[PDB]
Amino acid sequence: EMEKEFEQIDKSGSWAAIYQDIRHEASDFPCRVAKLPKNKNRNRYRDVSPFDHSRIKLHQEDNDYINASLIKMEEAQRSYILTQGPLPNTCGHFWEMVWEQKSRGVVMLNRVMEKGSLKCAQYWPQKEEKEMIFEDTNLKLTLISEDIKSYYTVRQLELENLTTQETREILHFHYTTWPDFGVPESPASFLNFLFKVRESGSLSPEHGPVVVHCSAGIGRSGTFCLADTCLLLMDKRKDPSSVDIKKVLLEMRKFRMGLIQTADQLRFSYLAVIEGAKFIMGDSSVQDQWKELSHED
Ligand SMILES: O=P(O)(O)C(F)(F)c1ccc(CCCCc2ccc(C(F)(F)P(=O)(O)O)cc2)cc1
Repeated sequence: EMEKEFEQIDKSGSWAAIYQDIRHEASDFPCRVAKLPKNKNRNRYRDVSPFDHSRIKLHQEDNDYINASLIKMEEAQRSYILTQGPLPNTCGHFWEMVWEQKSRGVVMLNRVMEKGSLKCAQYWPQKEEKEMIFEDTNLKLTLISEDIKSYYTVRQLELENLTTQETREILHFHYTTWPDFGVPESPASFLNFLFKVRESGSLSPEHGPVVVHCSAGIGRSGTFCLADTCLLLMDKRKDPSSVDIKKVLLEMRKFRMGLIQTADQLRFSYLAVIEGAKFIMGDSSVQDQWKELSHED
């Protein structure tokens, strides 16, 4: 069973060794476009770039580049777009991507300001009477409402293509207490949040891929997507213990570099998937238990 393996690794203190094996076996593909001198100011970090083969292209004749990758999980039957936290000059690009890809939801796992340094730009309106307009991409964003919780906030936003005047409702899921290179507080808090995104219907195949991002778009976002995909797999092959988390992660890194940034986030991923498995195979009360333990109120 999954628990026995998790316990064996914990006992021998091998999480750092497993994580290191992952970095060494991980795919390596070119990122030429990301490295073009003209795209230098479109990347938040120097050594974090989307692979050329899976990068998301903007539908604009000028510069189609944005630091975002399309993670397509064939067997699990789900796609996610992982991107960095928008910079002061790429907020228009960010929303242009949401529109063109037809995304229904956006998942933010970092904070605009963490420990002083600006870890991300304020790309969505904080007050309803203050809509935002992105002149470069000709888009309008309005805060329709928001439900604030102890560790996460869900916002309803209206995105409008000012060119065609078409309107779309975007759901914003902001996890506010997940530190850089850190982990969520308990599997219950994480899963409670993950299931909030699921039930909203934002991850449905009827919509474009959900856009997920943290600061660099690989650590926290990698953890969120790995857990979701694994819970998806062990509900599909109805033989959960066959799902090899390490292999799933390596499959994901084929689409974007450095997913999961610490040995501890890897361990958490196992903890979250194991705890989440309870639901996937029977228990229809553990969800309330998670909401209970999460202390979202
Ligand atoms: O000479 P200097 O020291 O100034 C420097 F240039 F070498 C220099 C270059 C690059 C970096 C930052 C590298 C990316 C960090 C990053 C990765 C992951 C996460 C996250 F894991 F946290 P995530 O959850 O947002 O993905 C956040 C940030 C630092 C310093």
